[PDB]
Amino acid sequence: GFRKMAFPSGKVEGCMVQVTCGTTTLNGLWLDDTVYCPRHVICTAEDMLNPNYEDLLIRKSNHSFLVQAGNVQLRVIGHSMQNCLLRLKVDTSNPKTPKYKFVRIQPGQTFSVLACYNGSPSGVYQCAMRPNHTIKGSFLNGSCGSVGFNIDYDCVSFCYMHHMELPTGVHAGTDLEGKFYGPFVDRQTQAAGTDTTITLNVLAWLYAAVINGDRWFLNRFTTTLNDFNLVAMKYNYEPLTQDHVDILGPLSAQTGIAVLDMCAALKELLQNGMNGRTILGSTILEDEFTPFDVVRQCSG
Amino acid sequence: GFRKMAFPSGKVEGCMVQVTCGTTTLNGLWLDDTVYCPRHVICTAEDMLNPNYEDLLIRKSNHSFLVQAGNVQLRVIGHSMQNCLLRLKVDTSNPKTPKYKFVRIQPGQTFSVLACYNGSPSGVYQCAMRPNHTIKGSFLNGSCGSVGFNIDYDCVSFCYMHHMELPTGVHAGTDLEGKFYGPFVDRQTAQAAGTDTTITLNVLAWLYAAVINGDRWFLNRFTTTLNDFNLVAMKYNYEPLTQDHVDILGPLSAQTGIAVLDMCAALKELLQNGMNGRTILGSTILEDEFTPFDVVRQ
Ligand SMILES: *[C@](O)(C(=O)NCc1ccccc1)[C@H](C[C@@H]1CCNC1=O)NC(=O)[C@H](CC(C)C)NC(=O)OCc1ccccc1
Ligand SMILES: [Cl-]
Ligand SMILES: [Cl-]
Repeated sequence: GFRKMAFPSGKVEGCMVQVTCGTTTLNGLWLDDTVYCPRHVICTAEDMLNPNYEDLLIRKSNHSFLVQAGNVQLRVIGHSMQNCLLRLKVDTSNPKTPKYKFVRIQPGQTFSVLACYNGSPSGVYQCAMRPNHTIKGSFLNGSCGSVGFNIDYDCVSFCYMHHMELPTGVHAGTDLEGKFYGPFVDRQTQAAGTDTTITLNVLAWLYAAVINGDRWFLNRFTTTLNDFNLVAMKYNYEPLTQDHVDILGPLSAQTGIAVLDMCAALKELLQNGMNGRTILGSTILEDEFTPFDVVRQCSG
Repeated sequence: GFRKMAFPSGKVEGCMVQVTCGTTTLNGLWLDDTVYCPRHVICTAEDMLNPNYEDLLIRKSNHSFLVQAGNVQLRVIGHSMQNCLLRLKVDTSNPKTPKYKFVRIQPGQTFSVLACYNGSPSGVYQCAMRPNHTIKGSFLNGSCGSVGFNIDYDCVSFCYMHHMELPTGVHAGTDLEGKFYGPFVDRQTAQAAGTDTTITLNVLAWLYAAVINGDRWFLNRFTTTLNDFNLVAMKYNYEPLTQDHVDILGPLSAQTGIAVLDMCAALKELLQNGMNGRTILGSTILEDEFTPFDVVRQ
């Protein structure tokens, strides 16, 4: 059937460390001879509301930072700031460093999160970047510096590092260049925009239904992308982009259903409703399975 | 902030290997100097409808089994069969072998699945052992020999090895002693499970979760006795709750200040009146694959 499934976490487990300033410990990512972690490890409680990160970092030295892999200290030999991350140079290249890249994902894309506490991995789950640049994650005190990732063959694409929980319970963080997703800032003040449904992934869900023989919702009509997007917005669905259309290409080819023809099917569902009928066993449309997920779980 | 979470899979990934016999390739589990895998790797399509496994295995040699750890061949130096599993002895010990044990899990309990293809880990997800001894997994051709596990500290407790997809799309397999969960058999036939039931203890745990994450519209001012709850539960194909189960829910009851039987009263109401279209923790339906431990652990 269809499960939310994460990528195997071993290659990322091999990169997790803890970074401590004073009594403040969060997680870091050790790749070759660099450790990446959220810059607010250098904050005290009283700096959190409006920290002056440049001045806080001037007061630090290499020997202010305790970096550990397990209980083994990793000596810090340089430190600098890159946007909202610290880059700590260490004197040991991580022998478990996988093939990796740093990627900045788009809203709607999914990734696996390895939730870690004190450098120790606790659990792994899949989540989607919401259109408002938050994730609906599962993060407790001590989770900061946990990362999100995807795996392509042997290569780990790191896409997320965790920094904060917003008042509504959703989560915000950065890419591995330290740039936040969305408008958020790493100070202890912030509201996410109203969220919307990830149209790309609903379309993927419809394609998945068709692949599995559930196709009552197809119709004989089509739409333009503009007409679809104008309707979608009235129902709090995200507008489709050209990238979304391209990403649906494989599923469209697999089923023979043009992307804009599936858009016409979805438009009719939005305007008329499900009327009690179901799709893949549910009255509600799923929006956190990507086209990649559908193809992986339908075809392998 | 509450998701289905799997255990980190690294300690298990380091044990996964590919096993080939004849034209059949599936996964095995390499612990110390032993590789475990489904015995139907020795079957030919014809054998499959009524395989006399002892007779088919005595006709194999050590050299019939090709075991590969990545790019490296492991030489098989012996083999035995234990229920529905083969135990292949190899000439190399796995240095990545974690501390581990073999456990037979009980219906209602959860575990993580590491789905593997050609000895290569592909995905990880959480599963419950259903009351009818199936699991609702995500398994394709090539997934046989994938394993399910839990982690306690740094000890991996292996509880599942994958063998079968039933016509209904659910899945069936064995423990790591090779004994099937459920009435299933490793012959190539269409098999049906007994009727399934809902795991009441897990639904209650998940309702306590919803109350910890702020959601509590389904609560009510009423209570019930344990037996009256079980009468209604059984009518709706829910498992009855034992006093042991009530005891297990204590900490969640303490944390939230909601007595277990008060939560039972809320569930009874949900069973009899439905959700009115509302949702709990985002779900339109009552989730039953979170245990009390799973909820507390997160
Ligand atoms: C499992 O044997 C496997 O993955 N084998 C490797 C392999 C390689 C290439 C092609 C096929 C298989 C397999 C796992 C199944 C397949 C699809 N999803 C799964 O989870 N298990 C089986 O094929 C069972 C083997 C028996 C001997 C245990 N057979 C099975 O599931 O049959 C179900 C069935 C349904 C209707 C009618 C007859 C049989
Ligand atoms: Cl049969
Ligand atoms: Cl009733």
